Amino acid sequence: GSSGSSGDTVANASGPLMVEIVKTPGSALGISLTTTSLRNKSVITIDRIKPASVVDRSGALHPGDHILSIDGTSMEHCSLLEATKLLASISEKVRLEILPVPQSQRPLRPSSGPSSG
Repeated sequence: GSSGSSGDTVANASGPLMVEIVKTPGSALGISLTTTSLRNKSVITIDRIKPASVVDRSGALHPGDHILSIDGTSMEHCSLLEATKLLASISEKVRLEILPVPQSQRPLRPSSGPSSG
């Protein structure tokens, strides 16, 4: 009579936003992150994206977004090196968990308009 707890191992799917990006197989896009301070701890964010890339051409990530997690990696006690390593360790789609920001608050939103490129 000990241990147990049979329900779910962390499951919300409401707070953080999963910004997936269908990149090339074993290929690097060019995502640049930039960590900063606050008061007691720091936070990993996005510095800038690469031009003519899957993230830029698609418009998934953006400079300034607050990354909450990546591929199941909490961005509460991580660094720039660790985070950058996660983006490189991708098979096809990058599991980037970003906070609901005004710049991006949808995994698959419509894109209408004459020009787009």
